[PDB]
Amino acid sequence: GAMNWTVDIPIDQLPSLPPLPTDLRTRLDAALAKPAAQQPTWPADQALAMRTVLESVPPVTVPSEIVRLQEQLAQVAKGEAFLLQGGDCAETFMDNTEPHIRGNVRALLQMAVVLTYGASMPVVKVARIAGQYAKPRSADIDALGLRSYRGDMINGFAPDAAAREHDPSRLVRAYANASAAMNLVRALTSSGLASLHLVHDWNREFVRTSPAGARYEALATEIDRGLRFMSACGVADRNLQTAEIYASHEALVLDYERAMLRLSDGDDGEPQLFDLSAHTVWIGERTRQIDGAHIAFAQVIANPVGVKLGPNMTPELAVEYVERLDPHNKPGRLTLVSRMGNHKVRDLLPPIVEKVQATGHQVIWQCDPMHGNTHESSTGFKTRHFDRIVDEVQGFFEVHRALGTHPGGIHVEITGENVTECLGGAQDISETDLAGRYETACDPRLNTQQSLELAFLVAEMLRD
Amino acid sequence: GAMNWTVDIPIDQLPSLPPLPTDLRTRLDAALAKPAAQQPTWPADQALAMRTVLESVPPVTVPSEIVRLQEQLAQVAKGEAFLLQGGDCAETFMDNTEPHIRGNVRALLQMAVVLTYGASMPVVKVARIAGQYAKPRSADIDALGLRSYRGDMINGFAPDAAAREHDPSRLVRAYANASAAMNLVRALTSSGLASLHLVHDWNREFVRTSPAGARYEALATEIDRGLRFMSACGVADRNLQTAEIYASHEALVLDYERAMLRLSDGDDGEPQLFDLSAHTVWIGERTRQIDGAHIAFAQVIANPVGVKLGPNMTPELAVEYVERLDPHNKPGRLTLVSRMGNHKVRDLLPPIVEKVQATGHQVIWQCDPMHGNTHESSTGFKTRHFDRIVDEVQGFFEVHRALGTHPGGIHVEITGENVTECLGGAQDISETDLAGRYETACDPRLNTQQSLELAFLVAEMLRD
Amino acid sequence: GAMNWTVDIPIDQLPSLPPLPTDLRTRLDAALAKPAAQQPTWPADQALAMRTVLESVPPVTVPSEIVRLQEQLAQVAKGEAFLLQGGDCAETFMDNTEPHIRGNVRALLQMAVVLTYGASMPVVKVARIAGQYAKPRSADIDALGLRSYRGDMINGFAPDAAAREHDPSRLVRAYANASAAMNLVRALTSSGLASLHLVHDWNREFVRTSPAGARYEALATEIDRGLRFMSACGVADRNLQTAEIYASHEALVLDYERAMLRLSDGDDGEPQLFDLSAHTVWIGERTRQIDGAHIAFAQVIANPVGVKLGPNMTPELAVEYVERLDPHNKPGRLTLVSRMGNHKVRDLLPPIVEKVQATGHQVIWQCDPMHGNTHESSTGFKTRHFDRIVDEVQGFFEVHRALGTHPGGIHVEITGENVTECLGGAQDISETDLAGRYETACDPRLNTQQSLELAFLVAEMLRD
Amino acid sequence: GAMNWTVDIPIDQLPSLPPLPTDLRTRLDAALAKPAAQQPTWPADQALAMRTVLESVPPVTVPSEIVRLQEQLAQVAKGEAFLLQGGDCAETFMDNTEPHIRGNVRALLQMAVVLTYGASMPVVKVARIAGQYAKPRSADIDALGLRSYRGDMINGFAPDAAAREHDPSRLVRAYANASAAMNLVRALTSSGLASLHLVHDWNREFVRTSPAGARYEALATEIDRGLRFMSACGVADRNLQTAEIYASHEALVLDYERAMLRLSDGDDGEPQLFDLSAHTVWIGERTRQIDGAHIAFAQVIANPVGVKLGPNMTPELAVEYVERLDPHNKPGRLTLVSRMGNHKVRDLLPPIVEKVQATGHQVIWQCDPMHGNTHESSTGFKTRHFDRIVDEVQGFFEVHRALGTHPGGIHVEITGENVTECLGGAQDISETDLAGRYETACDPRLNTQQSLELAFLVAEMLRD
Ligand SMILES: O=C(O)[C@@H](CCCCCOP(=O)(O)O)OP(=O)(O)O
Ligand SMILES: O=C(O)[C@@H](CCCCCOP(=O)(O)O)OP(=O)(O)O
Ligand SMILES: O=C(O)[C@H](CCCCCOP(=O)(O)O)OP(=O)(O)O
Ligand SMILES: O=C(O)[C@H](CCCCCOP(=O)(O)O)OP(=O)(O)O
Ligand SMILES: [Cl-]
Ligand SMILES: [Cl-]
Ligand SMILES: [Mn+2]
Ligand SMILES: [Mn+2]
Ligand SMILES: [Mn+2]
Ligand SMILES: [Mn+2]
Repeated sequence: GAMNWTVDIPIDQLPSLPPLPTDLRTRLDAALAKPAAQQPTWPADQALAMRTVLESVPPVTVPSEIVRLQEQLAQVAKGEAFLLQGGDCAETFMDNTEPHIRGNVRALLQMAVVLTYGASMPVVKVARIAGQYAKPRSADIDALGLRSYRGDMINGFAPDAAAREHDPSRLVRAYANASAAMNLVRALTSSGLASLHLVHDWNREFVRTSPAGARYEALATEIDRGLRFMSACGVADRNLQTAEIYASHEALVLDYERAMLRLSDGDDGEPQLFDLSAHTVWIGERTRQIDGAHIAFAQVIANPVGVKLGPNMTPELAVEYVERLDPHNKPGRLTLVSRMGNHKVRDLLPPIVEKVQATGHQVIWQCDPMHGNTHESSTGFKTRHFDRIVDEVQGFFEVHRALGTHPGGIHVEITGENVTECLGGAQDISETDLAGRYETACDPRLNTQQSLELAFLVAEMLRD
Repeated sequence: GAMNWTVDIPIDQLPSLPPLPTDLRTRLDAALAKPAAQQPTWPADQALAMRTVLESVPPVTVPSEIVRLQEQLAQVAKGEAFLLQGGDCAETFMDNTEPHIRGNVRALLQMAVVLTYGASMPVVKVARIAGQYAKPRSADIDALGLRSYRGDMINGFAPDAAAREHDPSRLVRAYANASAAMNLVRALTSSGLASLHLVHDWNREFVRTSPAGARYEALATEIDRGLRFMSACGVADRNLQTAEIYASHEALVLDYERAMLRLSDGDDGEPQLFDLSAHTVWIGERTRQIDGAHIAFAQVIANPVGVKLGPNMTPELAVEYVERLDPHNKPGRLTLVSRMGNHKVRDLLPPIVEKVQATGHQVIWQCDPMHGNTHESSTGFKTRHFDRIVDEVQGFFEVHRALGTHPGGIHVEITGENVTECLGGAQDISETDLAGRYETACDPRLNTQQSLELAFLVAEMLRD
Repeated sequence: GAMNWTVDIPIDQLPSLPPLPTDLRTRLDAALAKPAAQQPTWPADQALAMRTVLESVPPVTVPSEIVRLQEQLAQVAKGEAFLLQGGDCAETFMDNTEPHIRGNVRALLQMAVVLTYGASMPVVKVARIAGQYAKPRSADIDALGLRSYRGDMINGFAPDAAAREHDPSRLVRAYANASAAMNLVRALTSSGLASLHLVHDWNREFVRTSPAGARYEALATEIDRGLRFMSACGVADRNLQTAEIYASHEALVLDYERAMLRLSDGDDGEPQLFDLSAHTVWIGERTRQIDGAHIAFAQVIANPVGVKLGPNMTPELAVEYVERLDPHNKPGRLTLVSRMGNHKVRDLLPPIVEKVQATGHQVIWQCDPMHGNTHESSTGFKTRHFDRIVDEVQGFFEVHRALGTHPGGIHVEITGENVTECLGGAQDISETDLAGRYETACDPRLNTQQSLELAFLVAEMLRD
Repeated sequence: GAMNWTVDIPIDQLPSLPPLPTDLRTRLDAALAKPAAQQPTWPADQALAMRTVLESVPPVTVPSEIVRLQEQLAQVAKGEAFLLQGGDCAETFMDNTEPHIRGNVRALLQMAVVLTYGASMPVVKVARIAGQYAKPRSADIDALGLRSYRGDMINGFAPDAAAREHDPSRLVRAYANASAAMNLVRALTSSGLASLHLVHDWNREFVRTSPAGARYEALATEIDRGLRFMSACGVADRNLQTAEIYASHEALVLDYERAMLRLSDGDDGEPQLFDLSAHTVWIGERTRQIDGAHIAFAQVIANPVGVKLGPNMTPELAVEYVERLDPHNKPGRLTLVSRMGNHKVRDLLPPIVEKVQATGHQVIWQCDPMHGNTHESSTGFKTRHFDRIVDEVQGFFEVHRALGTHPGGIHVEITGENVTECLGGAQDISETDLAGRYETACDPRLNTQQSLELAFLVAEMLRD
C-alpha cells in the first residue's frame, strides 16, 4: 504494498505435467550447452523455478496453427504469396491494452489489404506481438549510467536501479501478458474488425486527412472499386476465410523459449518439439552466432524461423544458416531477413541471394528496411528517416527483380497510434516534433499514417 | 520478485481511463451500493488496487461475440435451437492446463453433436470455463473447522487456515488464468479438434468401452450415418460454421465483475456496459436476492444472463426476475435455470412456466439437473446419483411437452477426465469407488463417460 | 424432297394435356379480342392446329426462373443493380448454331464483367435469344417487290415468293430452335465459359488487337487487378453463384406467345399465367397500342415486361403504360425502354421520367441506343453510326444524373462475330466496308469489338 | 408447310463444316464400315439428308459436362461413389411432356437421396432420357404380323403397317424431342425441385400411402433426421452442389450418333470426338458384336460408355471388351452392365468379375436387374416380377461382397407415374391389374412406388 503503489501477485506453485521425451530432451540439452549471447543475468535457481511454472501453462499457440503457417510460408517462398510482418519494437506490459493491441492489429490489416491488391497474391500476416518482450542491447551501461533496459521480460523501462535488476518473475509476467494479448488478437481477427468492408473508411479517412493524400487517392480508389466489384459478384464476408494474424517475436531469452516447448499430437504424423510461445520466431543480428545456442535452439524446433542479416553478412555464412536451419529442404521453413541500410542493400544483398539460391533451397527473402537505417537526432532521440526506410525496400525490390528471385516480404516496426518517432513521411515529422509523442520503449516505429503510406508505396513497387 | 515467488505490478504508472456516461455511472454505483451476499472479506483498499490492475488488461471476451451469442440464444428461446452449458463446478488454477481444458472442450463438443442429432436443431455451446473461480457456500466454517473454501478467486483449497484467508491478489491470478484458458479454447475451436468427423471415433470408442455400449450403439451408428450422409452430399469442413464455444461463469465476486466492465462503441446505437470477463454469466441460488447487488448488477450489463431457480421459487417471483432482467422483451436475454430435485421438478416447475409464459416474454428454460440432487455418501463424499440426474431432465421434458413449451437446454457439471465423483452410470460407480479419483474442488462432476451417456439419454428425450 | 434439297419433317399430332383454368382462359380471351397489329396472315385453322401442338410441349423456361429474374429486376429498379440486354436483332434458324450462340453468350458475359466493374453493382444478363424470331415491318412490300420478311417464325429471308409466304409450321420450327438454343445457353452458363477467369484473356486480346486499345488498357488492367485481388482473398470459381443468362424476345406473334402460356405450381403462392417461351418479353414500338392485344396480353402474364418508347412518346401515355402494366406497384415488373435518337434523348426523355417517377411506381429505365439511330448508307445498307449509339447512352445518363433517377440498363443489338454492320468504332468501319460481312437478317448489330468497346465506354459513364 | 403437317428445312444453304483431323476421319470411317446389327432400313440418300441437318444443330450436351461425368464415374469405379441410372425403356414423342419428364426427374432424385444415405457416399444420377428413342428387337415381325416397333427414332408405335415403316425424318424429330427434354431437365435440376428438403414430404407421402409403409418407416425417419441434422449444422441449399442429372441412352442408331459427333478444342490436349447427343451411352446386348460397328464406334468417342452383359457372357470376352474400350486404363471410362437373371447372377457373375479385376483396369460394375427377368403373362403382357428384380440386385451384392469388389450401381427402368407394368411390390400388382395402366412402348417399368421401394431395399443392401 500500500506504501509503494505496487501489488505483489503470488505465483502459484503447481504440479508438473509429464516431462518431454528423454530423447528430445537429450538433443535440446546438447543444443543449450552452446554459449548464448545477450542473456539475462538472474541466478540459475530462480530461472529454473520460473521455467518450471511455465512448463505446465496453456500454450500461447498450438501446433496445427504452426503447421498451417508453414504451408502459407511455403507459398511465399515459391513466389506465390507475400509476407507482411510488423508491430512494436518492444511490447511493454503497461501498453499491453485493448486499444493498443486493436490499433496494431488494425494497422496490420490495413497494410495487408493494400499490399494484397498491389501484389495480386495473398499476404500472410505476422504480428510482432504476444511475446516481443526482450531486447538485446549494444551497451551494458546506458547514458544515465544504469544497467540497460532489456525489455519487460527481463527488467523495467523506468530509469532507476531497482527497476533495472534482472528479475525472472518477469518470465511469468511475460507469459500472462502474451496469452492475454493473443486471446485478444484471436477475438479481434474473427470480429467485424477483420472484414474487408472496413477498409472503405480506413483508407478514405487516411486519404482525406493526409498531406500527400492526393498522391494515394488513385490507388485507394482502385482498391475501393476492387472491393465493390467482388461484392457485386456475390462475395459476402461469410464467403471468405477468417482473417489470420500470426504471432512472432525474437527468440532471445532461452529460459522463456525452452519453458514454452511442447510435443505435438503425432496425429499429424510424428511428434516433434514446437515452441508454443509463438507461431514463428527469429534470431537477431546479435545472437546469430553459427555455433551459439540461439541457432542451435532454432534447429531443434519445428516452427518456421527467421535470421536477421546485417551488413557484415557474407554469402558463405548465409549458406551455413540455410544448411543448419533448412536441412530437410522445406520451402519457407527459413526466412532470411535483410537489414542492410538503404545505401548498402543494392551492393551487399545480390551476392548473398545468388549464393543461397544456388544451394537449391527455397528461403523467403524478407526486407527489414528499419534496423539498418537508425540514427540519433540532434535533439537526442533514436530515430529513422522515412525516406531511407522506403529507399531500402526499393533497393531490395531492385536486387530481386535483377536476379529473377522473389522479393518475399517486409518486416517493419509500426504502431497504430499517432506517435512521433520516425522523421518524415507525409506529415513531415521534424527533429523538434519527435519530442511530442516519442512513446517507444526501444526503436522508433512508423506511426499509423507512416506505415499506411509505406504500404501504398510498396504496393506501387509490387505493381512493376 | 522471483525470490518472494511474486509478480510485482506498479499501479502509479497506470492512468487514465475515460469516464462512463453519467447515467451508466449512476446506475452502476446504485447497483453496487445494494446488499451483496457471499462476498469475499478482504480490505477495500487492497481490492481497489487489484481492480485498478484489471481495469486496463485485454478483456477475456469482446462485445461483438456477446451480441452474436445473444442472437443465437434468441433462437433457443424461440424453440429453434438447444442450449448446452457445461464444465467444472470449480475451475482451479492447479488444473488450468492444456490436457484438462482440451478434455473439457472435447466432452462438450462430443455431447453437442449427439444433442444436435437428437434435437434436429443447432446446439449452442457454453462452457463453464475461463472464470468459474468463485463459489458461494452454505456455511462459513467447513467440517474441519476451517473457513470454507470459496474457489481460487477467493482462497486456497488446501486444508489449512493460512491458505483459507481471503486474498485479493487472487482477483488478478483469476484473470491471468481465465485469459490463458480462453486463449486456448479459441485455438482449439478453430483446430481439427472441432471437426465433426472426429466424432466417429470418439463415439465409437465410447460405445466399445462402455459397459452399456450395446444400449447406445444404434444411436451412435445413426449419427455416424448422418455425418457420412452430410459428407456424401458434398459438405466438407470448409463449408461449415467454425465451432463456437462461449465462456460463462457465476457472476459472484462483484470486485471482479465490475473491474472487467467495458463500455461498447456506437455500433448498436447507445453505448452499453458489457461484462468482458465472459460471454454470459448467471446469478446463483444464494445471491439472487431480488433487491440485492447481483440482480441489480445484471440489470446494468448487456450480456445474456441466467438465474438459478431452486425449489422454493414461486411463479410470482419468477415473473419479477423476468420483468427486471428482460425489461425490453428481448428473446434470449434471460435464461431461467431450473434446479428442483428429480422428485420435485414435475410438481414445482409447471406453475412457474405457465406464469412466465403468460407475460409474453421469451425466456430460455434450462434444466440444471445437478444442483438439486446432491447428497452426502456414507464414505463422506459430496455426491450425486446418475439416475436422479437423468430423472430430473426427464421430468423437465415432461413438464414442457405437457405445456407445449420449449425445453431449451441443460446446464451440467462435467469433466473430460475419468473421475469418480457421481455414483452410478454404466460404470456403476459405487460409494467405495468414489475414493479412487475424487478430484473436484467443490461439487461432483459427471466424468467423460457419464457426460456422454447423459447426452445420449437426453438425445432420446429430444426424439421422443 | 430429294429434288428440292429440302426435308419435310412431320409434325407429330399428340394428345393434349388438361386445358388452362376456365377463369384464366376467360380473361385471356377478353384480352385477345383486342385488335393486334403486325400479325401474320396465315389462316385461322392452321394457326389453331399449330398452337395446339405447342400447348403441350416442354416449356423453354420455368416459373421459378421467372420469379428469380423478377427479384433481380426489382434490385435494378431500386438502383442497386444494372440491366444488360443484348443479342441478335433477328435470330435465324440457319445461324442458330453452337458457334453463333456461344459467340453471343461470350460477348454478353464479356460486356457484363466490364459493366459490373464500372457500375460497382450486379449486372443482370438478358439475352435476345431463344425466340427472337419475329419482326414487325414498316412496309408490306420490300424494295424487291416482295412481301416483307417478318422473321423466321413467320416466313423466310430468301428473296422469293414461296419463301415469303406466312407459314404457321414455322411456329413449331421456332419452338424447336428456341428450346435447342436455350438448352445450349444453360449448358454454356454452367461451363468454364462463364468463369470470370476467362476475362483475363478476352479483354487482353481485345486490348492487344484493337486500334484504340491504348484508350481501354487502363480500365482493362484495373479489372484484371480487381479479379486477381479477389482470387488473392481466397475467392475461387466454386465460391461464386452460377452465371445466369436469361432469355428474352419481342412478344409479337400472339399465336406463339399464347400457345406457350402455362400455369404455375401454386407451391410459390397462387397459380397465375406465365409465358414460358422466355423469361422476359417486351412490346415493340409498332405494337404498343394502349388498347391493343399486345399490351393486354402483357397485363395477363406474370413475366417481367418491357415497352419500347420512341420519340413520339408523351409523358401521359407513359403513365398509362405504368398503370396498365404495373397495377400492383411491383418494382422491376415494368421496364420502359428509351429509344429516342441521340439528338433527341436529352430533350424528350426528362419530361417522361419526371411524370412516371411522380406516380410512385418503380420502373426500370433502360436505354436502347440503337433503334432510334438507324439510316441507309449511300451503298444501300441499313446501318448505324457507333458514335451516335454511344452519344445516346451518354445523353440517357445525363438525363438521369440531372434528375437523381437510376439509369437502369442498356438494350443493344450485338453479335460475337466480326461483322461489318455498324459504321465506326475503333475499327473505323466505313460505308464501303459494310459489304464484306453484312450478315444480319434485319437491323445492323454491333460486332464483337464494337460491343466490347461500347461496354468500356458505358463503364466510364457509370464511374461518374 | 402447315397444310401438310410438316416442317420444311432447306439443306442447300447449310455448309460448310471444318474437316476432322485426318486420323479421326480414318478411324470413324473404319468404325462405320463394320457390320452393324439392328439398324433401320431407310434409304441412304434420305439418311444423309437428315444427318446433314443434325450436323449443325446445337448439341444436346457439351464436352465439359462429359469430362465432369467421367471424373465422377472414376470415383464410382474406385469404390467411392454409387451410380444410379434410370428412366423409360422407350421414351416416346407422345409422352415427352413437362409432367412426364418432371415425374421421371423426381423419381430419380427421390431414389438418389435414399441410396446416398444407404451408401454413405455420393450417388451419380444418369437418366435414360433426352434420346432413348431407338430399340433393338428380338424379331423383325411382331405378334400382329407387323414390322416390329423399334422406337420413335425409327417408326411409330401405332399397330398399322404405314406407321411401322422406317422413316428417316424421325432422326430430326428425335433430336428436337431430345433437346427440348434436356432443356427442361436442366431447368428442373436448378429449380427448387432438386432441393434435398423436398425429400421429407416425398418419402413421408410414400410411407403413408404404401401398403408396406411400416416396413420402410424406420429408414425414412432416419433419412429425415439426417437431413435435419445437416441443416442444424448450418448447411443450407446455397452451400450444396447444384443437382446434376446426366443424359444417357443406348447408342443404337448409328445415323443419329454419327451426326451428333462434335470435335472438342485444345483444353485436354488432343482434339477428340465427343458424341454430344448424350453424356454417356451404352451398347446393348444385341449390338455388342466385338468386331461390329457399335463397339468400334464406342472406341472412337470420348464419352464414358457401358456394355450390357447377358447370361452368355464369358470372362474372356468381358476382358476383351475392357481392353478394347478402356485401352488407356481410365477408371470410369467403362461400365459393365450385368443383366443375368436373378436365378443366374450368383453363378455367372463371379468368374467374370475375377478375370476383369485381374487385368488391373477399374470398370464400374453396374447391375441391370430388369432385362434378364422378363416374362410373358397369361393376359399377354410383357412383364417382370418385382421379387425377381430385387433378388437379382441382392445376388449382385453378394457376388461383390464375396470378392471384395465394388457393387458400383444399378440400371433400372422406371417412371414417375402410377403404371401397372411390373407385377408385385407392396401394391401386389396382379396379372389382372396389368390391364389398367400398361403404358410402356416397350419393356415394363417400375412405377413411382415400386422404384422407391426398390431404392429402400437397395439402401438396406448397401448398409448390410
Ligand atoms: O452453479 C453452481 O456450482 C452452484 C453454486 C455452487 C454451490 C456450492 C455449494 O456447496 P456446499 O457449501 O453446499 O458444499 O449453483 P446454485 O447457485 O446452487 O444453483
Ligand atoms: O436397355 C434396354 O432397354 C434393352 C434393349 C431393349 C430390348 C428390347 C427387347 O424387346 P423384345 O423384342 O424382346 O419384345 O437392353 P439390353 O440390350 O437387352 O440389355
Ligand atoms: O528486431 C529488433 O528490434 C532488433 C534490434 C533490437 C535491439 C535494440 C537495442 O538497440 P541498441 O539501442 O541497444 O543499440 O533488430 P536486429 O538489429 O537484430 O536486426
Ligand atoms: O427490337 C427491335 O428490333 C425493334 C425493331 C424491329 C423492326 C425491324 C423492321 O424495321 P424496318 O426495316 O421494317 O423499318 O425495335 P423497336 O423499333 O420496336 O423499338
Ligand atoms: Cl483420464
Ligand atoms: Cl399418376
Ligand atoms: Mn527494433
Ligand atoms: Mn456446482
Ligand atoms: Mn432491331
Ligand atoms: Mn428395356
